[PDB]
Amino acid sequence: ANRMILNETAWFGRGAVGALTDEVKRRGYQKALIVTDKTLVQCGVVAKVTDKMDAAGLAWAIYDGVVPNPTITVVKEGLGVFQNSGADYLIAIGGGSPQDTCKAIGIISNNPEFADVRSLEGLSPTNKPSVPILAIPTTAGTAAEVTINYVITDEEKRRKFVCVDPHDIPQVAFIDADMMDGMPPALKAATGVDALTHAIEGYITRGAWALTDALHIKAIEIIAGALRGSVAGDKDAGEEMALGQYVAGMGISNVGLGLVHGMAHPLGAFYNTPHGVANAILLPHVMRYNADFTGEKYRDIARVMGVKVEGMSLEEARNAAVEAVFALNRDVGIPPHLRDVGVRKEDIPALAQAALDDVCTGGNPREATLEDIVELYHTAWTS
Amino acid sequence: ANRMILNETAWFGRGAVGALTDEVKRRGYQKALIVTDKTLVQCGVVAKVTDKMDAAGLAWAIYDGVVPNPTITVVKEGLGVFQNSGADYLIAIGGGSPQDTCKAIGIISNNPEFADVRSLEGLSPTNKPSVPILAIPTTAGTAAEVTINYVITDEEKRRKFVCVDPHDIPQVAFIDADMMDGMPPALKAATGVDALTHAIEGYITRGAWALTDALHIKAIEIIAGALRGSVAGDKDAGEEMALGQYVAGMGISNVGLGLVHGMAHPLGAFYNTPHGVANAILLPHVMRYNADFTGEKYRDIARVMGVKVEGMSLEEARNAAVEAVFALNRDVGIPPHLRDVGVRKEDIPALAQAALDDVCTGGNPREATLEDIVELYHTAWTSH
Ligand SMILES: NC(=O)c1ccc[n+]([C@@H]2O[C@H](COP(=O)([O-])OP(=O)(O)OC[C@H]3O[C@@H](n4cnc5c(N)ncnc54)[C@H](O)[C@@H]3O)[C@@H](O)[C@H]2O)c1
Ligand SMILES: NC(=O)c1ccc[n+]([C@@H]2O[C@H](COP(=O)([O-])OP(=O)(O)OC[C@H]3O[C@@H](n4cnc5c(N)ncnc54)[C@H](O)[C@@H]3O)[C@@H](O)[C@H]2O)c1
Ligand SMILES: [Fe+3]
Ligand SMILES: [Fe+3]
Repeated sequence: ANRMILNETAWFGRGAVGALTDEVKRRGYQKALIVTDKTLVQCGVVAKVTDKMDAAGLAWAIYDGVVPNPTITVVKEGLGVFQNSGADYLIAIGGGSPQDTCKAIGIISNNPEFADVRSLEGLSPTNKPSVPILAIPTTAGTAAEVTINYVITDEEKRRKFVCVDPHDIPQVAFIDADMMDGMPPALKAATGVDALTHAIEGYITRGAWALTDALHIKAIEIIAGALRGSVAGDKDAGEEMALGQYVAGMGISNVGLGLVHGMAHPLGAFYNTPHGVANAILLPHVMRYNADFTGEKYRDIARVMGVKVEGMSLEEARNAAVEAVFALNRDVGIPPHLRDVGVRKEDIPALAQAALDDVCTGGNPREATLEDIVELYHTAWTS
Repeated sequence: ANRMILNETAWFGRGAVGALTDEVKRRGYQKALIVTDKTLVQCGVVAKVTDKMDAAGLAWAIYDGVVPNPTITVVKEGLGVFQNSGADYLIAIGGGSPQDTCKAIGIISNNPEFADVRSLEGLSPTNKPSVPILAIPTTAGTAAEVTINYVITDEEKRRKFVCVDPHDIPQVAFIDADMMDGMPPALKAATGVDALTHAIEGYITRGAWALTDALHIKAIEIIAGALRGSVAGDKDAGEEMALGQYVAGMGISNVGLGLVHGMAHPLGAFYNTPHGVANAILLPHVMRYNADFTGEKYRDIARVMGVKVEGMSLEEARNAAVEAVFALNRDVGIPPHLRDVGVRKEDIPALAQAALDDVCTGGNPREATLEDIVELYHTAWTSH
């Protein structure tokens, strides 16, 4: 049988964070720790929430110590701030980095033997649900509000590790494009292609089945339709991206991903490469590698990305799907090669061994060898 | 903004009930009350679950008093059994009637001021979540496992009332076609067109938006593709129907339905008409009534039901969608007329007023008058 974990409650649309104070009052929670980053405080995005909480008389404290590719240090520090705050629930405001940090804090707070953080890697055998989490994404996006995953960086071991735990699922998600509009174009582009990567990898993952296929192909259609418009600053395209990125995530932790995420994680660990940029550069090269192991699915991908697939052979349609992703990457300004973003050619064997051992790689529809992953890094590294 | 309430955890596929014992152990629950009906005991469907619970050493008691179109009396009886069982959680085994009874028991147990049951109608002002519910559907189906609704019959007032409450959402749903295979063909057919009705009414409902449109149009495609095979006893078609009926429910309480459910409820209240059969007979007639107020959506319905809509006018595509539903009803043996299931012509004005006031009717894309609903009942009743 196939398991689906989803948010029991989610609010969608501009103004969705307007539902938060009523959700808190109905659940009887007394005090939030807001888990976020310094940028979202400074840009006034956190105030969009705390102004409503103040008006409603709801107490909060803040941890804004999250940094991109959050580390064991960031988690332990946040846990300390949570313990001292007296908070009884968590509000995650931000992209994947604050949402994942918030998941780690909420899990460890109710499962304190996991305070080393490393021991959470894999299918975390936690006895207790997380401290309740209300999740508010500000990127479009990681879908961290709806997955059972969180990704922590072990700086000492120079690796990203994935923690997979039904106990971390947020109680309520608020998917509000008002919270996302401040993303600079380059961040809309990067997080948008991360969302497309979730949807494409989830569509073709080894565990794919009818329900996740339906969700993923819809998310591909929405994201391919909206991303150029959103990067260009269109408000309605931004709301479409907010939905598309969430739908993309409804499959991620339920069926899995593949070698794009597998190969992106080591770049984040080695260089602190933004997750979305790493995925975007790798995506079309890994799609080419996987093409002949995906049955009819690249014809579907090409079709919903606006390719006229009628009369194409399956091999032509597969090529067309890859070219449609190359074209989207060029149009939204993703750097074309890994060498552009400071990846070192001599690190490729170490990156390739890290990618081969990454949990995401196991979902890849083609069984990757060390040599295959080395060649893929080389293909993505330079013209 | 649009709210979606869904199951936090759901298991899908043949053998999904195999996940139940590990779910109970993980949540630390001590003793189940199983809420079900006598048919499911007799046919050995309940034993498919209790044998697994017995094997895993999990304690259970049973209330098997549920009847179709469950009454206030059935809710109070089941509540008494729950109170005296020492159970700390609920397992709903059955179609909409057991799943709705189970929601009522679970809500009233943690909100004991609603023991009169009538006080739950509408947006139930409950303060506490239901006793935790693990939902196992045996029809395909009402999708009661994933909605926040439950429908109770007030025998004294001869009416069905809808209770709407986020507090009633089951914690886990187990959607297992092994639990559904034993439905008689006529019940597969009726519950299957009820599922199609949820998907079609949900697709065209006034509150429809992008996410529910995507889910509903997929559910229509799955159900239209699978229902003939499932009724005929095809194993894979049965598994497809188990998924399609669930997806068809992901909008029932999230966006709403319309006049098919609005007109079906009074038939249940007046005659004890099976919910599925009532909806199946009404569906194509109400679709015809609604057609010109549904934008492009019947072209989408016609397309996923196998109609070649290329070069069709919008009205040709609408007529083809309606014809495809009439054809499916004939093809799985739904009775053609309300007269065939004992609906009385002289009751139509009373049925029409009840339908006009039904909560479901508010979602209908065409604004229905009493006179419109009287005429629709006549169209669905007549052998002409
Ligand atoms: N299943 C999961 O939980 C999951 C899935 C995908 C990725 N991830 C993880 O998520 C992380 C990446 O998250 P991300 O891509 O959302 O970025 P992020 O959270 O790392 O943020 C990137 C930068 O964008 C800024 N930013 C975010 N929202 C902004 C806004 N609205 N306006 C202005 N600036 C804004 C942040 O302050 C930060 O400087 C990685 O660690 C990745 O591994 C986890
Ligand atoms: N959102 C909701 O909660 C929701 C949605 C739609 C309908 N409903 C309600 O659900 C009820 C109808 O439920 P239903 O259509 O599933 O039917 P049901 O539960 O009323 O059952 C109908 C008959 O089928 C039998 N049966 C069920 N499963 C069987 C199986 N596997 N094998 C053999 N016999 C089986 C039952 O014993 C009964 O005799 C109505 O009261 C309706 O209002 C509620
Ligand atoms: Fe990602
Ligand atoms: Fe129904």
